[PDB]
Amino acid sequence: RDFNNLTKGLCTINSWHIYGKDNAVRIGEDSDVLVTREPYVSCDPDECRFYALSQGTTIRGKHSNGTIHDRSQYRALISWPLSSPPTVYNSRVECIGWSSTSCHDGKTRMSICISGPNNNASAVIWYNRRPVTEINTWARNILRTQESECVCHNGVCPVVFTDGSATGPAETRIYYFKEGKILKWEPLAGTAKHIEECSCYGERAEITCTCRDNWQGSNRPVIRIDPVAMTHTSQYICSPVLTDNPRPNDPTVGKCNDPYPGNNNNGVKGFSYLDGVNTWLGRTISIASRSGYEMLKVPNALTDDKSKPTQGQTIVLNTDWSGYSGSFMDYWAEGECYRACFYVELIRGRPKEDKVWWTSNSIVSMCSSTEFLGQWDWPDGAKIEYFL
Amino acid sequence: RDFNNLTKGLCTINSWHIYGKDNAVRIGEDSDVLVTREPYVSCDPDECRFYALSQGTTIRGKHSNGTIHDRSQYRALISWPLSSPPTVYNSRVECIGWSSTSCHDGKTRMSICISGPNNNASAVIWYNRRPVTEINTWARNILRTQESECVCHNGVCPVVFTDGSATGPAETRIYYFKEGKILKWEPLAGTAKHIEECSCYGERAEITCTCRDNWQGSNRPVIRIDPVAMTHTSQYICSPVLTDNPRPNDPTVGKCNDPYPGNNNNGVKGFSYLDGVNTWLGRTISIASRSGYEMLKVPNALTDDKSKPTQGQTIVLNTDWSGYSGSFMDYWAEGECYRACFYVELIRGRPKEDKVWWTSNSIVSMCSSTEFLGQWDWPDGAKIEYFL
Amino acid sequence: RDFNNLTKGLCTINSWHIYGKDNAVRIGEDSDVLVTREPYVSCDPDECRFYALSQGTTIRGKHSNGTIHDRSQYRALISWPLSSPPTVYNSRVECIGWSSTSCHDGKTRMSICISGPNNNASAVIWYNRRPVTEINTWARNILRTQESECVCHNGVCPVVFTDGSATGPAETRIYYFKEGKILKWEPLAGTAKHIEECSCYGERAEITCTCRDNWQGSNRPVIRIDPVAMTHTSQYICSPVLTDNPRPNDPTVGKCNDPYPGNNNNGVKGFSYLDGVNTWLGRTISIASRSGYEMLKVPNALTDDKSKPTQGQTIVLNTDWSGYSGSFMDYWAEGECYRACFYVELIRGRPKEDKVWWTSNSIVSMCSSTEFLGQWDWPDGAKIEYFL
Amino acid sequence: RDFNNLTKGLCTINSWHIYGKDNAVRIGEDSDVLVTREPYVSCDPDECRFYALSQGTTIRGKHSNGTIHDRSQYRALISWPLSSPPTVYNSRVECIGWSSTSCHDGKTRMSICISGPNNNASAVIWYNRRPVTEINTWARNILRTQESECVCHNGVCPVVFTDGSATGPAETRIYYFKEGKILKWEPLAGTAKHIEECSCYGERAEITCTCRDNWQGSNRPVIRIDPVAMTHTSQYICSPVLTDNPRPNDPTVGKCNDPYPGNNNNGVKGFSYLDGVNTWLGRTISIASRSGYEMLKVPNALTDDKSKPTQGQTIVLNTDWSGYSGSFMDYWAEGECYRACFYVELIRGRPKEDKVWWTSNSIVSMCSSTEFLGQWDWPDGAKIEYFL
Ligand SMILES: *[C@@H]1O[C@H](CO)[C@@H](O[C@@H]2O[C@H](CO)[C@@H](O[C@@H]3O[C@H](CO)[C@@H](O)[C@H](O[C@H]4O[C@H](CO)[C@@H](O)[C@H](O)[C@@H]4O[C@H]4O[C@H](CO)[C@@H](O)[C@H](O)[C@@H]4O[C@H]4O[C@H](CO)[C@@H](O)[C@H](O)[C@@H]4O)[C@@H]3O)[C@H](O)[C@H]2NC(C)=O)[C@H](O)[C@H]1NC(C)=O
Ligand SMILES: *[C@@H]1O[C@H](CO)[C@@H](O[C@@H]2O[C@H](CO)[C@@H](O[C@@H]3O[C@H](CO)[C@@H](O)[C@H](O[C@H]4O[C@H](CO)[C@@H](O)[C@H](O)[C@@H]4O[C@H]4O[C@H](CO)[C@@H](O)[C@H](O)[C@@H]4O[C@H]4O[C@H](CO)[C@@H](O)[C@H](O)[C@@H]4O)[C@@H]3O)[C@H](O)[C@H]2NC(C)=O)[C@H](O)[C@H]1NC(C)=O
Ligand SMILES: *[C@@H]1O[C@H](CO)[C@@H](O[C@@H]2O[C@H](CO)[C@@H](O[C@@H]3O[C@H](CO)[C@@H](O)[C@H](O[C@H]4O[C@H](CO)[C@@H](O)[C@H](O)[C@@H]4O[C@H]4O[C@H](CO)[C@@H](O)[C@H](O)[C@@H]4O[C@H]4O[C@H](CO)[C@@H](O)[C@H](O)[C@@H]4O)[C@@H]3O)[C@H](O)[C@H]2NC(C)=O)[C@H](O)[C@H]1NC(C)=O
Ligand SMILES: *[C@@H]1O[C@H](CO)[C@@H](O[C@@H]2O[C@H](CO)[C@@H](O[C@@H]3O[C@H](CO)[C@@H](O)[C@H](O[C@H]4O[C@H](CO)[C@@H](O)[C@H](O)[C@@H]4O[C@H]4O[C@H](CO)[C@@H](O)[C@H](O)[C@@H]4O[C@H]4O[C@H](CO)[C@@H](O)[C@H](O)[C@@H]4O)[C@@H]3O)[C@H](O)[C@H]2NC(C)=O)[C@H](O)[C@H]1NC(C)=O
Ligand SMILES: CC(=O)N[C@H]1[C@H]([C@H](O)[C@H](O)CO)OC(C(=O)O)=C[C@@H]1NC(=N)N
Ligand SMILES: CC(=O)N[C@H]1[C@H]([C@H](O)[C@H](O)CO)OC(C(=O)O)=C[C@@H]1NC(=N)N
Ligand SMILES: CC(=O)N[C@H]1[C@H]([C@H](O)[C@H](O)CO)OC(C(=O)O)=C[C@@H]1NC(=N)N
Ligand SMILES: CC(=O)N[C@H]1[C@H]([C@H](O)[C@H](O)CO)OC(C(=O)O)=C[C@@H]1NC(=N)N
Ligand SMILES: *[C@@H]1O[C@H](CO)[C@@H](O)[C@H](O)[C@H]1NC(C)=O
Ligand SMILES: *[C@@H]1O[C@H](CO)[C@@H](O)[C@H](O)[C@H]1NC(C)=O
Ligand SMILES: *[C@@H]1O[C@H](CO)[C@@H](O)[C@H](O)[C@H]1NC(C)=O
Ligand SMILES: *[C@@H]1O[C@H](CO)[C@@H](O)[C@H](O)[C@H]1NC(C)=O
Ligand SMILES: *[C@@H]1O[C@H](CO)[C@@H](O)[C@H](O)[C@H]1NC(C)=O
Ligand SMILES: *[C@@H]1O[C@H](CO)[C@@H](O)[C@H](O)[C@H]1NC(C)=O
Ligand SMILES: *[C@@H]1O[C@H](CO)[C@@H](O)[C@H](O)[C@H]1NC(C)=O
Ligand SMILES: *[C@@H]1O[C@H](CO)[C@@H](O)[C@H](O)[C@H]1NC(C)=O
Ligand SMILES: [Ca+2]
Ligand SMILES: [Ca+2]
Ligand SMILES: [Ca+2]
Ligand SMILES: [Ca+2]
Repeated sequence: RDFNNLTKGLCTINSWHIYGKDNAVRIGEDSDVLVTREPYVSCDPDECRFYALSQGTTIRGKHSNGTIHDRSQYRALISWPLSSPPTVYNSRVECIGWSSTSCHDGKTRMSICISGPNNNASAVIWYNRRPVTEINTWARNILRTQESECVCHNGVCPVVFTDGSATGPAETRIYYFKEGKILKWEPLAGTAKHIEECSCYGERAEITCTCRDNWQGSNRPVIRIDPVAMTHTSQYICSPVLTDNPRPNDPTVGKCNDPYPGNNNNGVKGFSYLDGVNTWLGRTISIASRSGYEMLKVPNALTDDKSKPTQGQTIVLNTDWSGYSGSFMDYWAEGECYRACFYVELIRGRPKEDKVWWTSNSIVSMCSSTEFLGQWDWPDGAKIEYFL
Repeated sequence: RDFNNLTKGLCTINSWHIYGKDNAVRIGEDSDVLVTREPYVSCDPDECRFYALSQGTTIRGKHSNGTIHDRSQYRALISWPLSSPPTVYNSRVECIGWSSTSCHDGKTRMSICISGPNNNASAVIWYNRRPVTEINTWARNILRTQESECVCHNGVCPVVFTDGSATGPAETRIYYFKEGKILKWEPLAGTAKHIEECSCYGERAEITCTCRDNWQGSNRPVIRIDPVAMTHTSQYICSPVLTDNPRPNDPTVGKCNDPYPGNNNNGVKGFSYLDGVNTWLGRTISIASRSGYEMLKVPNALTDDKSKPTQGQTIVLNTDWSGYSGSFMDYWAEGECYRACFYVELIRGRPKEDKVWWTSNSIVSMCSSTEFLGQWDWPDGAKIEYFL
Repeated sequence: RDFNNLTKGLCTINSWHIYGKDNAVRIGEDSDVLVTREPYVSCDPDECRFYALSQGTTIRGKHSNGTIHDRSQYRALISWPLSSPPTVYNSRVECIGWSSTSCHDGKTRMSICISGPNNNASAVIWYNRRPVTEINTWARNILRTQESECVCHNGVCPVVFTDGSATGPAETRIYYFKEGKILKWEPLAGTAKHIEECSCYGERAEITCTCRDNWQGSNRPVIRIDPVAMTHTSQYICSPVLTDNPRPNDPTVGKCNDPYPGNNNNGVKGFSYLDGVNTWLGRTISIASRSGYEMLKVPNALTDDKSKPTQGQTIVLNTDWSGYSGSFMDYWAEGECYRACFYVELIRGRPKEDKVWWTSNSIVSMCSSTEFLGQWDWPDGAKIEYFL
Repeated sequence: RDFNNLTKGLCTINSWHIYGKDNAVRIGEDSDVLVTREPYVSCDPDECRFYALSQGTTIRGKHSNGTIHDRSQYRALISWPLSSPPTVYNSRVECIGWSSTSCHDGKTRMSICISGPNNNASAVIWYNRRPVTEINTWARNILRTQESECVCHNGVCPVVFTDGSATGPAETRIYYFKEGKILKWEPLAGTAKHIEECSCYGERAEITCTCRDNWQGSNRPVIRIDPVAMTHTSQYICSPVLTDNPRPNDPTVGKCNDPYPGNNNNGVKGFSYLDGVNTWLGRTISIASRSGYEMLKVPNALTDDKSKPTQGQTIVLNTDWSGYSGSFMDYWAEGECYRACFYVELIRGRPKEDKVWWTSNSIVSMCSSTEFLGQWDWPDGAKIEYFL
């Protein structure tokens, strides 16, 4: 109908309830399930779907060998029904590429896929399932984007791109699209030193993204965007509760405008909901690998450099593999407020489980509840020995 | 369009005709069929679908090993087209959980799934395919529900929940939902001592549920609900024709307000249509196991403590496995009256057929006819030896 | 919209062109294709679909063993997209049964399935995908019907049923349904001695059915129905070109009101288009088995007891297996006349190819052309050796 | 709604971006993917789909043996969702045949399939998924058509057919269809000596087709059609940049009205966009086999007999297999101009890779961009050794 506007604030998050789980690897042991990674969830006004970057082969197929690799001509952004596994027969291809983002503006959906060699990549913006705009690499070093949904307000959908070094200063740009066309783009501003894979959500006409500083920060950079004025700023989450991975152990005081040192040249896509005392951070339990997953309520984490957890919820036990995580919300649900949601990618295979030659994942997603619900852990559930 | 109202009475049931049969296990021997249990049937104004609790694996898949277990993070309520098998590719996930119920109110469908650890479970109510309300465990002992469809009248859909001991007194509540929100809830009232897995239907603005007394009764408890006043009462079916399983042999006189003794701490979900002389009871033929299935016309079974069968129909021969059974009706069919229907779960595998390591089922469903139709038996049809 | 009326006459048939072919057995050698038999084609106002009686198992599945049998609790009438194979995932179940018919009346579709033991079978009439009417066996000896589409005119859809002996006089009835309800039924009238599996079509407010006299005729009985007056009559096709199978060799003069002797207690479902000089008969090439298939133009075959072919078209070579054949037309196609069509069931497996333990089929269908098109043969295409 | 009219001109082509890729062979190694060849892409006003000629078997199925053959009764024109593989379960059959074309006129789609023996073939024209017109062979020697989409203007859709010798003069006709009926047909006019498999596109009320001279030309014939006047003419592309295969090496000067000699009795379907200086030609890199694929900007290639490349883009490396290629455009996309697109068939198996007994393909498609995007190569991606 008309363009969606971010007119509501976030609901109070007292706990998280189970939303969707596909059990892809369990089912894929004996079904035609596509090998994937970098999944996410995104909603249309009438349906919410699972999304991911396919590797162009099934798990049981011989071409699954070598799927640990990130970029190839055989990947594609695919979407499929909520909680179903990504199968060959029920998956819909959005575009061809090894990095992506996608969001509905209220009228129709925009999907962006980046493909190419490392030094000659390009993004093609699709709108209403047709290619509309193309952007060539500007720093000639792996043009990349969010790997989770973008957000729109009155037709304008900002998207964060990064091109250049992953272990040094790079060139990040914020593009403001409307109906697939570029209205404007800015270079990154603020105090963030490195930006990659931003996880965004919107409320009260403002868009907040929690990204990944791959170069030096263990605390996460944040970009706040004003989609009306088409401007932005960046900083780091102040809290000592560090959320990247790998990372040092938590200190007693954090850093607001500088990366917290400890781990270099590595990280993981993550997210957070920054809403005053209604603030929740997600993170792997392990400080060394993508293992376990928990949510921690850290009041004023964004601005308080000494803030520590007041409540928490374990999503995946530390004995189980996790991976990327990002944010999404059903902006078309009924209600007085936006219910915060998130997904966790559960990676199986290489590099950790090297008895198999593939790398894939399943998905688990939760949304917030105003009740204080009991918790359960949500592992992938596949027994790797069954694949030998 | 508008909320459905239970304005009709039941059609005269002179016999039962075949409605749907999926042959899931036969087909699943060489197809990507999901392992399930606790199935049921539910109608929307334009289509009737099969429902069940998936185990998150196919029958032929290696993860089918251990599917005898009731609760895990890999189960989900799924629905699929009438008489098709529950396949990986044609199944739609309604919600994540190991216990459920679901019903259409005329405008849209409400689905409820309960998940969690035994002592920290929670129910999340979905309406129009979006989560709306959440309820945390109140007795911290396996919060559970119907495992068959609920029923609505002018927007109000009562649902019976039980939390607490399965072998002792528990806390049963009747929740009255409207558009996924809680209007009110009551503690169980009346003479029923234990309630579990209620099978409900509605007619002339009243909802009747035939449940399971797992603790001590071999006769079934009944809950009658008034969805307008939002009140209820309970008692037991008076008839000496006992319908739980396992159970003692039929006596000459039954009990109206007390459980009929004989078997303790066990049972099976079942149902009945209580309509004066137009009363039919369903039951396993075997008094010891979930074997065989028959329908018996027992006039005034609800109030006559000496009532015995006047007519009958064998659905499944005693040499064949049966299982859960419940009620449903197409409230949107044309006609002067509601045609009574029911389904029978046909369990294959463990614990009875222990040569295989899995437990699954197929479904058979019948609806009433005013004609006196000839009978046939409807077994699962799978030869277990084919799975070794 | 409104009920369809048979207001047109048949187009001139100068030859036949290929309409649909599913190659089910070829594809089913390595795909989840259901085992079937007794297929047919039927159109809705917006789509034409393939129909058949499933055996409730795939061809490669172990339960395919024994599918030569006609009646069991595992059969169901299924429909699927034109020219696709009947797969587990794309097939829609219309009803449960081992004998059927189905037709669209312009508003919605009626499907009838008969199930039961030989001496206690029953038909349940579905309309708009809901059961509406049920009919119990009247002669207690395999209640059976058309096995191809029925035809409607202004809401009235006659259907021919037969109950009783297949090798002696039986009780045939013509039921006139409207919206799934019985308006009236008649006992068979005219000179036909035995009727089974009628293949019907309609034109200019009259319905013609070419059936099978299993008892003694090698010439086919014909039933002409007036759907307005709801009356009918029957006779045999006069032509010496015999069309049942098995059958004696063609004589020089046929029989109009008596069965032509030669073969007893056997036959095959077939059809014909009887339209004065625009008359075409279909038949197996072999007089001994269901092998080969050809169409022969035999002017005035219905009334001329000496009529012989004036033109012909080979559909399946005598070295290839054929089987049942029946008529259907797209009554909703644009145009001044109804284009005659037909399908041929291509049976593979038992009893002829006994190296395999199953029996299944694929389908080929053609429609008429006013051009004189070149001919090609259309075999099943599967190599049985590939299934050992 | 209404018939589409070719009112726009072509967008400026500065480079090509990736549009769709199905990775059919990679996925088909362990999925129910149909064996195909002769693919193409065609758009409806609301969706663009992949099309191809099925061989009626899956790649892994035993019937894939011998699929190198061109014509059989088991082929069919099938369509499926963009970038998905052609699977047994998601493919839609358009018609039965071993040669085809198809296009949407704005209101509905016309599909044409030719089937038959070499000396008695026939084309049946389908419109709105119903057969409407039939044309019998005129030269009795493999009646054949485009093997890529046709184009319409105000309801009129010209289609080029060829019947007769492939190594000598043949009879080519241009049929002008409207709603599936023949308005008129012409014999080939102009200087082209042999025409086969025309690849067409339209702009500013004119339709241009780049075909294949199988008899003697290494330069391609071109047919320009005026769909309003229903007339046409033909010539050869003047440029010395030869685009058929096999072919001699490029000369310094080409031929405008004669075939350029060098290779006899062979070729490959190809295409070009002829638009003054905005002219791009596609061709295999290899002059000997269907290997590699590149696009070359050759200003005024159609009329300048000395024109040479000014820019280029490699699509498939010469070390990778290619095959047929053709044109298509989304005439229903928003915008001021028509964005040129094309597809490349990537043949795997026989005759080049003879370790397997089958022949199939996958598809890659690109559309033009006004940006100068970086290039990447797009191979099939399957490792043949995995099929042994
Ligand atoms: C029924 O359901 C309800 C709902 O779930 C259950 O109640 C919930 O129970 C939770 C578990 O106790 C409880 O969560 C905890 O809440 C406290 C705040 O009250 C929070 O501090 C906890 O978080 C710390 O502890 C966990 C381990 O338990 C750590 O993994 C987590 O990261 C937090 O500790 C780490 O970070 C802190 C901040 O920097 C450090 O101070 C601390 O030393 C520790 O640091 C180390 O570990 C880090 C991670 O490995 C590492 O990075 C760092 O470098 C150090 O090495 C936790 O969230 C819920 O609040 C509670 N919910 C409610 C409503 O009550 C109930 O029990 C269930 N019933 C039953 C029977 O189970
Ligand atoms: C063509 O089709 C028609 C339609 O189906 C056929 O006619 C039908 O035929 C049915 C079979 O005879 C007939 O059903 C029977 O009807 C009588 C009432 O008239 C009913 O009592 C029968 O039910 C008892 O018998 C069956 C065994 O046959 C038991 O399984 C059942 O539970 C009933 O008996 C048990 O419960 C009773 C009540 O307490 C006890 O009195 C009795 O002793 C017995 O108890 C033991 O068994 C129990 C179960 O194991 C156990 O719990 C208990 O503790 C004891 O150990 C049955 O329903 C239909 O009424 C009839 N329909 C019509 C319209 O006529 C026709 O025959 C078909 N034609 C052909 C050739 O087959
Ligand atoms: C390009 O395409 C066109 C279009 O197809 C081709 O032209 C067509 O060619 C057809 C083949 O010649 C031709 O069909 C024939 O037409 C004649 C009438 O003109 C018709 O009689 C033929 O039918 C008899 O013959 C076939 C065997 O060829 C039999 O199978 C068939 O049943 C008919 O014969 C049997 O029945 C008769 C009637 O009772 C008996 O008189 C006769 O003896 C025979 O009886 C025995 O066989 C029976 C079946 O086994 C058995 O029951 C009985 O008891 C006896 O044992 C046939 O239809 C088309 O008419 C013609 N079409 C046109 C428009 O011209 C053209 O050739 C193609 N080009 C090339 C190069 O192939
Ligand atoms: C990042 O991305 C951009 C965009 O892709 C990259 O820039 C592009 O780079 C391309 C590669 O250099 C460049 O394409 C070339 O452009 C020139 C015109 O400037 C064009 O002539 C080239 O085409 C010839 O060369 C290729 C081999 O490289 C041949 O395969 C091709 O057919 C052309 O040569 C043949 O035909 C000519 C005409 O007849 C003959 O003169 C010539 O001798 C040769 O003939 C032989 O080969 C034929 C084919 O086998 C055979 O039939 C014949 O008989 C003879 O045997 C080519 O298209 C793009 O123009 C350029 N794009 C832009 C916007 O700049 C950039 O490099 C990327 N960055 C990095 C680091 O890679
Ligand atoms: C464009 C690209 O390849 N992005 C990478 C990403 C990247 O390596 C880091 O952010 C550092 O630059 O890391 C990872 C990762 O698992 O850490 C997966 C992403 N894979 C894919 N998006 N395909
Ligand atoms: C919540 C739960 O696990 N319910 C159980 C149910 C339960 O054990 C009895 O009612 C006694 O409490 O029994 C059975 C059963 O087969 O008897 C299956 C149900 N399984 C599932 N709903 N998953
Ligand atoms: C109801 C029934 O079983 N009908 C039979 C039919 C029947 O045997 C003859 O007409 C003689 O009565 O023959 C055959 C047959 O192949 O000849 C298949 C049918 N199979 C099925 N409809 N399932
Ligand atoms: C009708 C027909 O069979 N056309 C052939 C085509 C033909 O051989 C040449 O154009 C010369 O006539 O060549 C080829 C080919 O790969 O070269 C495939 C086509 N295959 C199919 N369309 N099925
Ligand atoms: C969003 O706001 C604009 C005006 O700012 C309005 O045109 C549009 O309709 C609004 N969207 C919705 C969904 O109401
Ligand atoms: C996978 O590929 C590697 C590298 O090509 C090879 O060594 C290994 O054996 C392969 N594993 C399997 C299961 O094919
Ligand atoms: C149900 O009853 C209410 C009034 O009690 C009415 O608003 C509603 O439309 C009725 N439902 C239907 C389907 O007529
Ligand atoms: C199933 O699992 C059990 C317990 O882990 C094991 O003993 C058994 O061998 C397994 N059966 C199969 C067929 O894998
Ligand atoms: C069929 O005829 C009846 C009147 O005899 C009419 O009501 C109906 O609309 C007609 N059907 C169509 C499709 O026109
Ligand atoms: C099929 O079943 C028969 C009879 O039960 C048996 O003899 C035969 O061996 C079976 N064939 C196969 C392939 O299982
Ligand atoms: C195409 O042109 C004709 C008149 O020449 C017009 O009737 C038709 O509507 C036009 N098509 C569109 C899509 O506007
Ligand atoms: C394929 O068929 C040929 C010819 O019939 C035969 O020689 C060859 O062995 C077959 N190949 C396979 C893999 O079946
Ligand atoms: Ca980092
Ligand atoms: Ca009990
Ligand atoms: Ca006969
Ligand atoms: Ca050539």
